[PDB]
Amino acid sequence: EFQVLFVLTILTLISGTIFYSTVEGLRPIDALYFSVVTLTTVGDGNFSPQTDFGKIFTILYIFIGIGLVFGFIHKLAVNVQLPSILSNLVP
Amino acid sequence: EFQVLFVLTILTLISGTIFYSTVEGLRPIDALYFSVVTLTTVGDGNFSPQTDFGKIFTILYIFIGIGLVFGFIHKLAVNVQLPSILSNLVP
Amino acid sequence: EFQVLFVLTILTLISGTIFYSTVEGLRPIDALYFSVVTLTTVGDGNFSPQTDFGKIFTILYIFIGIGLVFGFIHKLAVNVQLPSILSNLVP
Amino acid sequence: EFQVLFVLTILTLISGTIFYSTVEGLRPIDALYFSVVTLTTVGDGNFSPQTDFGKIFTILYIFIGIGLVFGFIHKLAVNVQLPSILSNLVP
Ligand code: NA
Ligand code: NA
Ligand code: NA
Ligand code: NA
Ligand code: NA
Ligand code: NA
Repeated sequence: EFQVLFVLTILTLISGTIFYSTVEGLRPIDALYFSVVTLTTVGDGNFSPQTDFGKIFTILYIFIGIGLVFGFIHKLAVNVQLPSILSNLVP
Repeated sequence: EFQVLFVLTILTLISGTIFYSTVEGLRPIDALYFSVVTLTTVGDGNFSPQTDFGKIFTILYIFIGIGLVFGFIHKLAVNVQLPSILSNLVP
Repeated sequence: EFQVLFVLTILTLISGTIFYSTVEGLRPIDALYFSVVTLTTVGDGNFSPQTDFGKIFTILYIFIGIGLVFGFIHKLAVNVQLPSILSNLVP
Repeated sequence: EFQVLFVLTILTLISGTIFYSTVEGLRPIDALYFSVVTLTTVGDGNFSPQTDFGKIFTILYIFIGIGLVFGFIHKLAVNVQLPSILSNLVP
């Protein structure tokens, strides 16, 4: 259940990082940052894709990735955080 | 169910793209990018509407579009992704 | 139900617009834009509060406003949009 | 219930503020602003981490903090706002 969504999102973040460092010429660490702030809908205030290929990629990358990247956070906050921090409140 | 929300959001993204390329003078591919990052609440870190008409349009475009654009992602992640990737885990 | 949340969010957006045009020196139409992109979590890619008073105001303005501003969109998309566009699909 | 999530998020915002003022060289009030706009997914349109350590920290800080920071807003809008403003509508 939780170990499946953990890999589905890693494959999704590794896909983004490979695309932006290649088409947009960004350093790998930067392309993983832009990819993460997008699927989480935080967004980057300094960089926006400057190629026609990047603009179209980001649009389709949002509608596909936000469903699962946000689907893992829901499982990562209710499977691991809730019970662990909850079962912690027993003195 | 899912084929209805697919067209409701396309009509909503085509509406945005036509407005920003005309009032703000943006190239069409850019206006579709700004329109997508808004309804998904990602946001663009380089461009903000520079006309009084664009500022008011974006405000009303957010409160109307975010309800359905996010209503399709919910259906696109539970109707197509969940069962397909789930039914995939059968060896 | 829906007419109550409609005024709760207007009072919340009118509060933001009055604060940023005064403390940050923004034109009123700009302060209403920055206030809307914040409570909806879209965010503005050109302006960030440049006064210590504005930085603290925005933080507390997010945790209080996002609960209701997003609580109206939920009602505005299920009370008015769902049944209207749904009852529309009857030929 | 609500007093537990109130401290879990303060510890989470105090963690962010200490990291960005130190690694990125930001003034404390600025690091608390960047930390708040991130966990709420608003995002800052002027600053993005400029060190390799900051870029990696922000990525892991998003996936851990957004689950609880958004889990408190849900409780802060349904435990305190709903009944208070609702019980207010009795003349
Ligand atoms: Na969001
Ligand atoms: Na954002
Ligand atoms: Na943003
Ligand atoms: Na700039
Ligand atoms: Na957002
Ligand atoms: Na900028």
